Amino acid sequence: TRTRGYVTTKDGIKWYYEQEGSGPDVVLIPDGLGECQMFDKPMSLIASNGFRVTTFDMPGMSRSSDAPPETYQDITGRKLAGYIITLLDTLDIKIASVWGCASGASTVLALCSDYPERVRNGMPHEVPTENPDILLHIHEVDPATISQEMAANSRAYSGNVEAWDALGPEVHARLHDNYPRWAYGYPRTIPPSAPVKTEDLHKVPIDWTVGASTPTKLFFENIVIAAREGINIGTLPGNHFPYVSHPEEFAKYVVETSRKYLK
Amino acid sequence: TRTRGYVTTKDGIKWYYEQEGSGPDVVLIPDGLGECQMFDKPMSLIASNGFRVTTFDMPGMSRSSDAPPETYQDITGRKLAGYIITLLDTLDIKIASVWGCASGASTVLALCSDYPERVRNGMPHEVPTENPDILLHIHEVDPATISQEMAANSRAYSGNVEAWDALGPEVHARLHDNYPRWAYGYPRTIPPSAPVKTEDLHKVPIDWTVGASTPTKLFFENIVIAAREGINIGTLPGNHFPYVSHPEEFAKYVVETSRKYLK
Ligand SMILES: C[C@H]1CCCC(=O)CCC/C=C/c2cc(O)cc(O)c2C(=O)O1
Ligand SMILES: C[C@H]1CCCC(=O)CCC/C=C/c2cc(O)cc(O)c2C(=O)O1
Repeated sequence: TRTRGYVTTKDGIKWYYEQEGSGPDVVLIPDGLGECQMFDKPMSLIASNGFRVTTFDMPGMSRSSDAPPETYQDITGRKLAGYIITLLDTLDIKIASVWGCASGASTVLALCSDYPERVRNGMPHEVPTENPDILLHIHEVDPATISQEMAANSRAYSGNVEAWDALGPEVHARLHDNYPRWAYGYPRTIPPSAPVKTEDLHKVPIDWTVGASTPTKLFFENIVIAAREGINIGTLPGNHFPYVSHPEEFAKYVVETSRKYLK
Repeated sequence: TRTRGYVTTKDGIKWYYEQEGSGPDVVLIPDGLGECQMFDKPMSLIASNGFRVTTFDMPGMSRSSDAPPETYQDITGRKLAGYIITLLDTLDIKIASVWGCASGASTVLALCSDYPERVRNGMPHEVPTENPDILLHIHEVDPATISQEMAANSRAYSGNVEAWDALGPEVHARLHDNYPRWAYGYPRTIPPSAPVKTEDLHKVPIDWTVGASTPTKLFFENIVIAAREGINIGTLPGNHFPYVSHPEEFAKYVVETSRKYLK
């Protein structure tokens, strides 16, 4: 029993969102591809443990594509956080345990830094601080090329190609269109704006993760930052999409981690 | 010119060792396989930069096989350090910049902890603190099976299969015999004895590394420990054998790092 619906916020974004369960709030912010169907399985699992779980397609992406161009251009964690806060307000969510990978992780940190009152606890996964070589010129090519290149890269970082493929043609068709939009608005601006400064990290509890199979160099700096700052740091099975590759393990982490901070 | 030969120390180890160059000492400790031909290329490079480089096959391994059984059983970093110290004494090496991967890294740390007076600076790479699942039962199967599995594992962790293969038939034939001996004496005892406590890490300069391409989880703890302790930590290209996969880059690292500490 999950709500699937739409809401147009004051910033003009026509959001597609989902919600399941009752209890303390948990918010699942997608990665840069902004496709919330990736959370379908773990959403129910988390919800079944006594939480109200909310997810949504990101601005300009997938079902939330009816949004103003600025909401998906020159993107930063802080920009996204603003939009999300507006969304939470309309959804009547006061405080939540928040998860997010990549740009979603950047968003989580922005939320913890600038909107601590709304965050129980934050769960960032693979915060981009330095892009790998595959993305260096992605914004410079045409859409068709972007979709071809990015569909491959994503599959390669999937952590489980079988599960990835298993998302289905509808999802993959949505992703096809998301790729160029993500490329033009995310990779150049997300990393330099990473909210990983000292003052961004200590207002609320944070449990940070990197993929177990992810090549060490990719998110190496996340590890060092966390360790030096005294922030809980660890790994999760898979790579960049633990929610897709390892839904069960992912759900257990969210539940167990969020549960620690409940009163 | 490169010198190659044997020396029998007072602990009964008939060591196979090589040296090249003149200047401050650099010691290259092998990984668990104990095969020093792996350093051949970088050794020349390092030596050409004004250092006297020394390397050797490890006790019981390859050409250093004529050694007491005790020297290749229940191995720990401290145990290896003792043997190395005896060797350095015989070779009249008073102080050196020391490199080591895996069990070699454990040895480096042991040297930094217990024999700081002989270490100018330590360069540990991928210190085992927790074995991956592939090693869980390695000590329990037939020698042929060990050799087969470890040959595969090693190639998989090589960071460059072509360069790995290109070590040559002589080297691989030696490795084949080393695998079972390594299995019985190293993986069970090396990790628990890792000299990674606070008390082991501050006596002499340390520059710690992990492979860029190595799956994050494998040596994740190395990074956290180093960061927590205020020790220089970074990556090197490749995986578990940077000296084989990326000899130029490896040589550069050793030279630059060691040069920081000369006076
Ligand atoms: C698209 C997704 C998987 C895309 C597959 C892929 O190329 C993974 C590279 C790891 C970096 C991702 C990333 C980098 C940025 O600068 C900005 C981002 O929004 C992302 C990001 O969202 O990762
Ligand atoms: C044999 C070498 C290349 C062996 C290739 C391999 O399986 C790499 C797994 C990473 C672990 C290495 C390791 C673990 C130990 O407990 C003791 C060790 O001596 C090693 C070690 O020396 O790694």
